Amino acid sequence: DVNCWRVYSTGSNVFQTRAGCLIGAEHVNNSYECDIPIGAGICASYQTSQSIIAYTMSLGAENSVAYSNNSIAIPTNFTISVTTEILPVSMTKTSVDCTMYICGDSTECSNLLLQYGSFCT
Amino acid sequence: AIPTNFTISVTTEILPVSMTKTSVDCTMYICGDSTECSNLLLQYGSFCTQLNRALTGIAVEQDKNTQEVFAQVKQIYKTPPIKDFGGFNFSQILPDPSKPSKRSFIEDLLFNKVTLADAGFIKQYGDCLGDIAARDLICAQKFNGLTVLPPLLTDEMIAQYTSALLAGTITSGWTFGAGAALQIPFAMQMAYRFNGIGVTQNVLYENQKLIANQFNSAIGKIQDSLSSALGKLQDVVNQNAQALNTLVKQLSSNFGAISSVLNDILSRLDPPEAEVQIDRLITGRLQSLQTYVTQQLIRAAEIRASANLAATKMSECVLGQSKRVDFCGKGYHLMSFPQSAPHGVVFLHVTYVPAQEKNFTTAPAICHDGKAHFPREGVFVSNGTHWFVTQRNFYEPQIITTDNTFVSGNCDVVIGIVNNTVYDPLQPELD
Amino acid sequence: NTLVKQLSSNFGAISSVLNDILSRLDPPEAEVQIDRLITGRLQSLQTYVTQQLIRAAEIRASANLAATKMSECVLGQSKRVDFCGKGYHLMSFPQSAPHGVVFLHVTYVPAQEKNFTTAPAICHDGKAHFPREGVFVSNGTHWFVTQRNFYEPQIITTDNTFVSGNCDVVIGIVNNTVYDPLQPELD
Ligand SMILES: *[C@@H]1O[C@H](CO)[C@@H](O[C@@H]2O[C@H](CO)[C@@H](O)[C@H](O)[C@H]2NC(C)=O)[C@H](O)[C@H]1NC(C)=O
Ligand SMILES: *[C@@H]1O[C@H](CO)[C@@H](O[C@@H]2O[C@H](CO)[C@@H](O)[C@H](O)[C@H]2NC(C)=O)[C@H](O)[C@H]1NC(C)=O
Ligand SMILES: *[C@@H]1O[C@H](CO)[C@@H](O[C@@H]2O[C@H](CO)[C@@H](O)[C@H](O)[C@H]2NC(C)=O)[C@H](O)[C@H]1NC(C)=O
Ligand SMILES: *[C@@H]1O[C@H](CO)[C@@H](O[C@@H]2O[C@H](CO)[C@@H](O)[C@H](O)[C@H]2NC(C)=O)[C@H](O)[C@H]1NC(C)=O
Ligand SMILES: *[C@@H]1O[C@H](CO)[C@@H](O[C@@H]2O[C@H](CO)[C@@H](O)[C@H](O)[C@H]2NC(C)=O)[C@H](O)[C@H]1NC(C)=O
Ligand SMILES: *[C@@H]1O[C@H](CO)[C@@H](O[C@@H]2O[C@H](CO)[C@@H](O)[C@H](O)[C@H]2NC(C)=O)[C@H](O)[C@H]1NC(C)=O
Ligand SMILES: *[C@@H]1O[C@H](CO)[C@@H](O[C@@H]2O[C@H](CO)[C@@H](O)[C@H](O)[C@H]2NC(C)=O)[C@H](O)[C@H]1NC(C)=O
Ligand SMILES: *[C@@H]1O[C@H](CO)[C@@H](O[C@@H]2O[C@H](CO)[C@@H](O)[C@H](O)[C@H]2NC(C)=O)[C@H](O)[C@H]1NC(C)=O
Ligand SMILES: *[C@@H]1O[C@H](CO)[C@@H](O)[C@H](O)[C@H]1NC(C)=O
Ligand SMILES: *[C@@H]1O[C@H](CO)[C@@H](O)[C@H](O)[C@H]1NC(C)=O
Ligand SMILES: *[C@@H]1O[C@H](CO)[C@@H](O)[C@H](O)[C@H]1NC(C)=O
Ligand SMILES: *[C@@H]1O[C@H](CO)[C@@H](O)[C@H](O)[C@H]1NC(C)=O
Ligand SMILES: *[C@@H]1O[C@H](CO)[C@@H](O)[C@H](O)[C@H]1NC(C)=O
Repeated sequence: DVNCWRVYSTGSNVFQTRAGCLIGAEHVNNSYECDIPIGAGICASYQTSQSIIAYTMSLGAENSVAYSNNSIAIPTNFTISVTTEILPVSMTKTSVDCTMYICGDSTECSNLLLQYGSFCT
Repeated sequence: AIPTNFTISVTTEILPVSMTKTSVDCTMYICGDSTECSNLLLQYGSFCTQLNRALTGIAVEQDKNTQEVFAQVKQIYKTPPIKDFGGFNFSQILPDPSKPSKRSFIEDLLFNKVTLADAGFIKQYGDCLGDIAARDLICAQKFNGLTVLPPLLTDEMIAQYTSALLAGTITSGWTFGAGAALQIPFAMQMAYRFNGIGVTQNVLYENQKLIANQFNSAIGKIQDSLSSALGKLQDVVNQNAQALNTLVKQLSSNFGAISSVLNDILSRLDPPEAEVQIDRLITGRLQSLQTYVTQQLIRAAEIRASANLAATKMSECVLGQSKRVDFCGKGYHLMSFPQSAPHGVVFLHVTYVPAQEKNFTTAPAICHDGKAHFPREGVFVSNGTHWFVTQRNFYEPQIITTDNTFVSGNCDVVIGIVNNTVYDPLQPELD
Repeated sequence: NTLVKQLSSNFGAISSVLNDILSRLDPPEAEVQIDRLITGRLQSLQTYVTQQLIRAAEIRASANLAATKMSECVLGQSKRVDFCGKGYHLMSFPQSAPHGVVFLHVTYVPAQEKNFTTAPAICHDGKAHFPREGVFVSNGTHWFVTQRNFYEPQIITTDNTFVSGNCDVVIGIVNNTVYDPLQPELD
């Protein structure tokens, strides 16, 4: 919530993003894949002397299709590819002894807790 | 009953994909700027850490949802300069290269129908000092530790992703979803898709102008119905806003204490007697934060199911042609186009609808010479006096020949067989 | 482990240890402190159980998805796009993992593409010929019909196309000959 001062220290490398004022990072004109998300399209990384750099994330490579009204492209060879997919199916089963947790081995606490048995059930 | 004409229909489907990301400063909400309350609250630090862990899980999940729906392909295709698509006009859904935001006309219309609670994420301290505070609801939220975090992808990046998806589908059909995009003329792709609902290619090639005109008119109807709808996307905004404002309002509860104001208690009472009242207030305000976080978790689970559905629709309706009924609109699915909406996605489903039906008498088989003839891929019909074979979804009568049927058995077993002649188109040539 | 750590909270009592309270205080004065501790620890257990319920719902959705994948990718061949990997799905093999499953999806990927000129139909004798299940392509000088996903050129014959109408309506029709593989045999 600062437009670059309500900051702890000014230092240098003060850079303004729509996510806020960023202090302590050098801004570069490249566009890499996102390492650490900052927000509003801005990402950060630790690069090469080593320093924190802040950039605008790239979405991917740009290639234009050669479209015409009488032109087709047919594959001539194929590839057989094997890929993996991971899925969770189950989690740990747990049980709680309510009196053991709340009172330990205190008899008086158990006599007091007898008023809340419905909640443990 | 066989249809004789068709209809090309475009319908819309709206899906929520993400919700607002929020963070809480626990001490700011519970104690304000009271040092004594903070020293008392140091006994409950684990609960504030636990609440923030749950909220950060929700916040990263929102970006994962948006990535899974919109960022499937990593090639940013560009639409060709020459717009020769056989008479189909996609200008209304392709990006306008003159507006600041490179958004299509329909996306611009959609974005003006959902009103966000706050535009922008930089509200400075000097901007609301004095009167403006406690009147404006956002500043009232921010003076009590309740902040809204911005999403990772901007609107412009999502518009870029949708334009890449559109260019891929209209220049390469469905090939770009399985590997490299292979270009093909748009009418030949349309003929392929007609093959996929059981209609021969010649129907498309003969009726191409009518089909293109029907598509263009339907797109115009979509446009004219939007400039006149998005309740599923407005209620998400409303729910988040209402929850944050309810948290701000719950700060006036006593919870069984003398007052709900800490400064009033701290004057007029000494520490040993002020501690019990402060303790009541602390317990109440921790309970309020806990309730907020629980309901945020349940809502995030619902949004996550919706975003999984949106990703499945993007894969199966936009990157291919789906044969499962009613998944991609009403009618036989032809193709779909995505458009980005604030916190969501809109799908334009183009489907095929059978239009004008006529009545015919029909028969399972034909008995020619003690043989039973069955259609290869059609149905036997009669106009009253004569017998033809046609295709099920469009009426195109033809003469029954041997290159048109197949024989199996005699005529003594099939229940409703009829007597007719089969041409056999070789006898004239042999003579 | 968070449940174990939350046992050191006072919840507004003199101490978080029951034995410390029970010595130094008589039952009527120890009861109010014990009551504070009891309320706090019941709240902790309640929070744990609620978050366990929400997590179990998410795992249940994941397991339903895994069962659907097992049915449609391993016990059959799926035609829905991207459900069983990237590419045209051929088959899948399951492997068990601790608390989960791993799927090995074998798919088919088109590899090396070549450019051709194409046409919707062929005009032979005032008739329009369309491919039965292929596409018409040209290497530049000659015209063949092939299949869409693999390049295997063939001569256009009548047992290979089908006729519909004349040549006056189709937008991009071209002129070529259709073999008709019966005339040589009749002669
Ligand atoms: C930070 O403040 C600067 C200075 O006021 C803002 O820059 C202005 O933004 C408005 C918004 O459209 C423009 O009309 C002005 O021309 C800009 N002026 C200058 C000198 O740049 C800026 O918008 C603020 N930062 C953020 C992220 O909102
Ligand atoms: C089709 O692709 C395969 C590989 O995917 C080609 O086989 C390779 O051919 C090169 C030389 O041509 C060899 O050095 C490799 O060892 C071969 N690989 C394998 C796995 O055998 C094949 O030649 C291609 N066919 C055509 C017609 O292009
Ligand atoms: C099939 O349906 C289309 C409309 O869905 C018909 O085209 C219309 O024909 C009427 C007169 O016959 C014209 O007034 C309309 O302007 C036409 N609409 C369009 C979009 O061109 C077509 O005639 C029908 N064909 C048959 C054989 O019934
Ligand atoms: C495709 O559709 C667009 C929009 O429907 C057409 O552009 C309009 O054309 C009319 C004239 O018929 C003009 O009065 C409008 O102002 C145009 N609108 C825009 C936004 O340009 C366009 O002519 C259609 N055909 C082609 C080939 O683009
Ligand atoms: C059913 O279809 C038959 C075959 O097309 C129709 O007979 C044709 O009628 C037209 C119009 O009189 C003639 O020009 C053709 O020569 C006829 N063909 C034959 C083979 O006779 C017949 O009219 C139709 N019957 C009904 C009741 O509509
Ligand atoms: C279809 O044709 C067959 C024979 O071509 C007919 O079967 C004969 O019908 C006559 C008179 O109905 C009987 O006397 C014969 O005994 C039948 N069986 C033979 C000749 O094997 C059959 O009835 C015809 N179906 C009709 C007219 O609906
Ligand atoms: C297109 O294909 C035709 C038909 O295969 C090619 O013509 C053949 O060329 C080979 C090599 O010279 C000859 O052995 C055949 O006898 C030719 N067949 C005919 C029917 O002429 C032609 O070379 C190809 N054109 C291009 C530009 O690649
Ligand atoms: C395909 O063949 C048809 C006839 O076989 C051509 O149509 C004739 O073309 C000539 C010269 O272009 C005209 O003078 C005739 O009037 C056309 N119509 C007839 C004879 O009915 C057609 O042009 C050919 N297509 C080509 C060469 O691309
Ligand atoms: C980045 O680009 C801007 C404008 O294009 C330029 O003024 C600036 O110097 C560039 N920075 C670097 C490090 O090249
Ligand atoms: C088909 O015949 C039935 C029988 O009366 C009639 O009710 C129906 O309207 C007919 N359908 C058409 C399209 O003529
Ligand atoms: C249809 O019903 C009629 C009686 O209404 C009967 O004579 C005829 O055999 C039936 N046809 C079939 C195929 O069952
Ligand atoms: C097909 O032709 C276009 C037109 O220039 C070209 O850019 C593209 O590389 C060609 N594809 C192949 C596989 O040669
Ligand atoms: C393809 O475009 C050319 C002009 O570039 C045009 O002459 C030709 O008729 C078009 N073909 C079809 C099938 O529309």
